[PDB]
Amino acid sequence: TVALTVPAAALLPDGALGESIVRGRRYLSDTPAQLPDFVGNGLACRHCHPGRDGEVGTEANAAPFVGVVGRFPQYSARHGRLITLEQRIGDCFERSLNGRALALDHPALIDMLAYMSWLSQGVPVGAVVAGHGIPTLTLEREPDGVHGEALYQARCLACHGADGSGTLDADGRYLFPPLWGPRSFNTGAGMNRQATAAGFIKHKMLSDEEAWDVAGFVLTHPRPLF
Ligand code: HEC
Ligand code: HEC
Repeated sequence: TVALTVPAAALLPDGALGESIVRGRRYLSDTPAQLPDFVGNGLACRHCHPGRDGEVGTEANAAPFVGVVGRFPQYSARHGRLITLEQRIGDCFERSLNGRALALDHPALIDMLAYMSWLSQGVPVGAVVAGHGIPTLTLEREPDGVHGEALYQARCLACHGADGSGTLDADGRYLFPPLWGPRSFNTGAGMNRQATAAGFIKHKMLSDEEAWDVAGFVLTHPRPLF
């Protein structure tokens, strides 16, 4: 692999590319408000692809975008063929954001691509960045939703709510995003898979057993059908 580094915002170029990158950051950070026609729930991309210092997609094991551009096109089993990064983004609009894919030449999509390309600056095409994706966590027993409920009350509820509906900020963006219900990701999202949710929770915060069980509890709840 190659190491994950984040480029310096102060070194963004003047001109069309720089402006595009800045818009791309905003689309990824503030998606429901910036792209209402395409977002069907309360989630922004940053809610599963966090970053520090206002950036999005810069954290190891939380599916960083650093280095993503050089890994596409790639095979997708759901499509049964190679897909582009633009298509992958559309899939997450449809699934994680319970919405509608942007046209493949939509200016907002291109800005998001520009931003991801900026994050990927210096990464060799084809190279894998350390910390890419969300590593799965799989245990050799069923997740215990009863244990998970107790864990949720003790470790998660204060932020994500008794009803999993999250906490809004003063500007109507989710400070703490919804984990289930009509404003959360739909059943088509990767986060709806036990081992992915467990892995995400494990790394973004728990023991392996606790992460496994609390993920199980979270995933017992209704959410929109894809
Ligand atoms: C107790 C173990 C839990 C569980 C099961 C989850 N969380 Fe959180 N969470 C918080 C914030 C600000 C985010 C957005 C991403 C970030 O900036 O770090 C999240 C994100 C999640 C997700 C993915 C998004 C979604 O809506 O599904 C999941 C599955 C998730 N969390 C589960 C904030 C908090 C907290 C405030 C300090 C606490 C405590 C937790 N989360 C605890 C948990
Ligand atoms: C949680 C419900 C998510 C939201 C909201 C978004 N994404 Fe996502 N994304 C998520 C997971 C669990 C994964 C799989 C990680 C892995 O192990 O590969 C992804 C993956 C992507 C990718 C591919 C990353 C890679 O191949 O390394 C891209 C390009 C991506 N996601 C983009 C993206 C955008 C633009 C979003 C807002 C529209 C978005 N995602 C929201 C979980 C979630």
